[PDB]
Amino acid sequence: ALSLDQRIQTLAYEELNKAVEYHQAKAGTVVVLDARTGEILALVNTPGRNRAVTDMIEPGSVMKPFPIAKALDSGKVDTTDTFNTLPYKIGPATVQDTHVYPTLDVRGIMQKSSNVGTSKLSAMFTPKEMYDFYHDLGVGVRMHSGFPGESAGVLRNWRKWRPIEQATMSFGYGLQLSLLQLARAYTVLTHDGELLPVSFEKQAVAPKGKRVIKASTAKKVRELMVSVTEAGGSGIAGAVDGFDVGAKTGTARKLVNGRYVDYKHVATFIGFAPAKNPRVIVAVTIDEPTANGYYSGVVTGPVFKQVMGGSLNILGVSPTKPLT
Repeated sequence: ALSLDQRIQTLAYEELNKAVEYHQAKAGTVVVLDARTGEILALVNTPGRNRAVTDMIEPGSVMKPFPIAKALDSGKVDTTDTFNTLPYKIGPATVQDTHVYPTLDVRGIMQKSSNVGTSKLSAMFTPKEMYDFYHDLGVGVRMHSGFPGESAGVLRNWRKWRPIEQATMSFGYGLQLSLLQLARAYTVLTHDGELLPVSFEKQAVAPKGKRVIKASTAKKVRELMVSVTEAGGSGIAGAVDGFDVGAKTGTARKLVNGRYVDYKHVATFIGFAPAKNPRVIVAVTIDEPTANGYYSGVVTGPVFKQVMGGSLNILGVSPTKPLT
């Protein structure tokens, strides 16, 4: 009566182990969720504790879809609105992008995973509004998944923030989530704006979602996220032949390791497919890759690609375009 699919579990295990070996990494995790039920289809970690649930990270770029979603959901901005995306200062701190563009529209802000653009979208909202939104996504909240040692992550009280904290949170630093929490948050995008509960038991009753954004917003955001896995986006290494995939990739930071402090870079890739009508969310982390790549997409993209493609094949979902 587990919801896990042995074929997907085996696939995830094999692909994770391949990447951890190739990149000479310290650890890794893969989570596969049913995109419309929140059931866990696979959950694998390298040997030791259940890092998917026990270990929180500052997620980095994989958090960026959420402020964009909030901004669109509010009606304050449109996907065609253009922002100045030059580096800027908040007191002595600088917010800047990997690759600098003078302006981007909201589509471009998603496509390029712009720190500046994402932070300016967040900046249209008060600290309380942003906090309440992250809380509604489950940040800092117990999932009660049935696993012991389940991290709640960290969402600092907005009443204590600074303008720089709100900005960094929008691009995934200064809040913390486990990989399972991150996969769960993506159900807002896949399940037409409603956050699903997570479970490893086969469901008997349809889960009740909690509305966070409009279904129309979720649909638009999924469309925007496809650009991340096409030429010009950071997540091209995770593209899946025969499908459109909405995803994000980035370098996360791990500040806690079990019951001890840590400081490690973590390569991350999270996405869903088919993008228009998603069946699966696949989330991958690889801790401290030391070989054949540091850049997050190169390290975790291939795992995501193989696990997503394999999962869709296992579940019988037909490609939506011819294979290349």
